This record gives sequence, structure tokens and C-alpha cells, in this order.
Amino acid sequence: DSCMSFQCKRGHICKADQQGKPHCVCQDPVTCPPTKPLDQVCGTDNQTYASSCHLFATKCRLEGTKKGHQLQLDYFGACKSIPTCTDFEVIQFPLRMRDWLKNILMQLYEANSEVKKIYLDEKRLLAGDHPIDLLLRDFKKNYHMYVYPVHWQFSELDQHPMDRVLTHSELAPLRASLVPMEHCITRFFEECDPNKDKHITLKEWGHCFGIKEEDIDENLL
Amino acid sequence: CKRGHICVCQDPVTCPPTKPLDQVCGTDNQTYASSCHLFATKCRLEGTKKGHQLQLDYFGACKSIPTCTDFEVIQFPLRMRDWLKNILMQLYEANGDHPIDLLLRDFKKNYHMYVYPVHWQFSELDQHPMDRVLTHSELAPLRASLVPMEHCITRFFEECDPNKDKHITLKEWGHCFGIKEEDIDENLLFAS
Ligand SMILES: *[C@@H]1O[C@H](CO)[C@@H](O[C@@H]2O[C@H](CO)[C@@H](O)[C@H](O)[C@H]2NC(C)=O)[C@H](O)[C@H]1NC(C)=O
Ligand SMILES: *[C@@H]1O[C@H](CO)[C@@H](O[C@@H]2O[C@H](CO)[C@@H](O)[C@H](O)[C@H]2NC(C)=O)[C@H](O)[C@H]1NC(C)=O
Ligand SMILES: [Ca+2]
Ligand SMILES: [Ca+2]
Ligand SMILES: [Ca+2]
Ligand SMILES: [Ca+2]
Ligand SMILES: [Ca+2]
Ligand SMILES: [Ca+2]
Ligand SMILES: [Cl-]
Ligand SMILES: [Cl-]
Ligand SMILES: [Cl-]
Ligand SMILES: [Cl-]
Ligand code: NA
Repeated sequence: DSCMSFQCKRGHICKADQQGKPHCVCQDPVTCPPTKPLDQVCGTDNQTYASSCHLFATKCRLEGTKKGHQLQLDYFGACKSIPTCTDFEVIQFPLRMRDWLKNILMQLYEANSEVKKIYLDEKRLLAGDHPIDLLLRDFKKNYHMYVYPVHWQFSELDQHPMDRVLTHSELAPLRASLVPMEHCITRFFEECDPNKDKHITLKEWGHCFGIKEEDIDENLL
Repeated sequence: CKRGHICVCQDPVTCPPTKPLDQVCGTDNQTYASSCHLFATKCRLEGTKKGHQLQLDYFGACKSIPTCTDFEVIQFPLRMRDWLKNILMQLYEANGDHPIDLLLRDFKKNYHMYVYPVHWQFSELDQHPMDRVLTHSELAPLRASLVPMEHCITRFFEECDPNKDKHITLKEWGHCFGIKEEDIDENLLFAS
């Protein structure tokens, strides 16, 4: 068997020729391992695939075409309609701060349901478009607790290739992982690429996490 | 007199003046000018279905948001959520036999990372009164805090109260967070 150790790209498998010569052919989706519900994945076509094996077998069958070239794994789970991740869903605050925020919101609710002056201005941020960002603005100025984590996330992603900008393919693992963790879809190129050139610089990334320009420093990468 | 009462109904006119940012969302998915106006409205409607149901839901105007998931409600420490994120990103970059199924099944069986926090959250909420069950008034502040913090709406009494008695026991709570019965333990709750 010449197919032993003959490597093939994902969605392809090695099959011997009528002459015994090994060839990479598309994988038949029927041969994909049986699937459990949580194996499901959502493709960039907003189609749900039973598993990653099924998606790449489909992509292979579609090699050479627009839909084939476009199809990628988008995130884990079935395709869903979900809101855009916020910055703090991407890069979280310490648990102590999340308990504090939860407690003032709960306390603010109990005072208003079936104190009010204390947290009045706080109440009116929630009717705003970015309540948590504004309430946590002072925290975001701390280097060890916020600024450095924001830089470290950029440099962790800027690897394919490392060039001080992030592209779609570099952000795709982060997008895929936040759906199960946070039930939100990142939209970095709708929100953090204001010149629409499809490359996110450190300045664009920092601004999108609300870090002042004076605190953005390429030496931390 | 109760909120919205002053016992006659409160005149909406005497409600403090309202700014746009005073708006609130009622459980009817209606936007009210402020919390005062919502309960004044509730009073004018006392005695009816629409009247009895109406409660404060969350601050701000009503919006479209999905139902909260288990991992949105349970707040993890940074170190553990960072570990979980890096594992998931590694599973993506690669693309067990069913990695995501196995990862989440094992995670939800882990006591220090998940089972105990699910029990702690029940017990933090079970205070009015402390009686080993959760009612609407105990879960309503958690719901309102999760809208701004997680952009999701909890639906505890539609999904975690299968006998429809308006009380959520520890057993119902655990099952609704995907905890096996063998791992539900009243000894993990704050002492009596
Ligand atoms: C991608 O697919 C998901 C799943 O079918 C869509 O979410 C559905 O959207 C419809 C509205 O057209 C709603 O009635 C359903 O409740 C949604 N289902 C879920 C599970 O969220 C989503 O809208 C699709 N997005 C696009 C752009 O096609
Ligand atoms: C609760 O009310 C809000 C506000 O009217 C609804 O949100 C809107 O939904 C419509 C159509 O579904 C959209 O055109 C609007 O853009 C939405 N507004 C916002 C602010 O998101 C929401 O759908 C209602 N909730 C339910 C469950 O019906
Ligand atoms: Ca790069
Ligand atoms: Ca750009
Ligand atoms: Ca109780
Ligand atoms: Ca969320
Ligand atoms: Ca019950
Ligand atoms: Ca649940
Ligand atoms: Cl190949
Ligand atoms: Cl984080
Ligand atoms: Cl923490
Ligand atoms: Cl916010
Ligand atoms: Na969480």
C-alpha cells in the first residue's frame, strides 16, 4: 500500500490509482467519523456542518470555484444570530471587578423595582450605547491590568505573518473561540478598521479597546 | 404603599422629570420613560393580566438580545478563561475524536472551575428569603445586570422550571446549568 505515509491537505485523502500510484482525492463526507451535537461548526457561508470533517470535505468537492475558495470554518457551534462582541467580552476585567459591577447593577435594580441618588449617574450610563466601557474608563488606564493585556493579545495573534498588523486569517481563531465562551461574534473589520484596508494596526487595535494614543507602544510586542 | 402607589395610584404627572437616559424596559418588552412611569402604568392596570405581569426588566430602552448561555452567566477568573480561550484557538488552528464535546463535558464536571461556582451563584441569590429555592424577585436583579454585562437575557422560568411552580430548586438549577444529578450537593451552599 503506497498510500501509507502519503500526506494530503485537509478534506483530502490518499487513494491508490488503478496502477497502485497514490493520489490525494476529495474525502467522501460519508466516511467522516460519526458526530455528536457539539461537533457542529458554522462555516463562513452561514451553513451548519455536522463537523469540521464535513466542512472540509465539502470545500474540497468545491475546489476551483468562488464558493470553494470562500468556504472556511467560522466558529464552533451551529450558525446563530448573535450580537457583536464588546471589547470587554474579548479582553475581560478581573473577577473582583465583575462582581463589583454586578452588585451595583443588582443594587440599582432593587432600589428601582418593587442609593438611587448614589448611583444615579451610573443608571444613566446603562441607557447609553457603551455603559461598561465608560464606567471602567479609569481602570483601562492601568498598564498591568489593561494596557499590557491589550498589547499581549495583539502580539499573540500577529504571527501569520508577524508584521505589526492583523489580518482576517490571524483574527479567525479568536472569533471562533469567543462564540462558545461569550456567545458573541467579533466584528473587528466592521469596528476596528476605520480606513477599511483590511489590515488592523496596533493603533487601530488599541483605539478599539479604548486605549489612548499616548499609551500605545509598539515595544511591548 | 407599594411602588407605583402613593393607597391610591400614583399620578404619572408627579413622576420626576425624565431624560432619555432614564428609559427602562419592562417585562412586556415595552420601553417606559423611567422606572417611575412603568410602575405608575402598572398601577393604572392593576387587576388584569397585562397589569399583574408587568415588572422592571432592565435599564435602557428595549433591545433585541439572545437568551443567556451557561458560560455567560457563570463568571470565570481571568486565568481560567484565558486557558479556555487558548485551548479553543488551538483546536481551531489545528483545522480527542470529539474535542469540543469532550472539553465542555469535562469542564462542566470540574468542581473548582464550574460545579461549585454554579452552586455559589444559587446561594448568593437565595436571600429573600433564604429557603433553598429561587423566585422571580431573587433572579430579576441578576437578569438586569447581565443585559449590559453580557448582552443576553436570562430566561430562567421558561427553561429551568419544568414543573411551572414559579420556584427554582437547587436540582432544577443544576440541571439547567448542565450539572449531573450526582454532582448536585446542598452541602456546597452557604450554611444554615
Ligand atoms: C445565519 O443562520 C442563523 C441560523 O439559521 C440565522 O439565525 C436565524 O435567523 C432567523 C431570521 O432570519 C431567526 O428567525 C432565527 O431565530 C435565527 N436562528 C438562530 C438559531 O439564531 C441567522 O439570521 C443567519 N444569518 C444570515 C446573515 O443569514
Ligand atoms: C423588544 O423590543 C425591541 C424594540 O422594539 C425589539 O427590537 C427590535 O426588533 C425589530 C425587529 O425584530 C428591529 O427592526 C429593531 O431594530 C430592534 N430594535 C433593537 C433596539 O434591537 C425586540 O425585537 C423586541 N423583543 C422581542 C423578543 O420581540
Ligand atoms: Ca500579521
Ligand atoms: Ca486598517
Ligand atoms: Ca429564596
Ligand atoms: Ca455575551
Ligand atoms: Ca420548580
Ligand atoms: Ca442553561
Ligand atoms: Cl491534497
Ligand atoms: Cl481575557
Ligand atoms: Cl480574575
Ligand atoms: Cl459597554
Ligand atoms: Na463566563
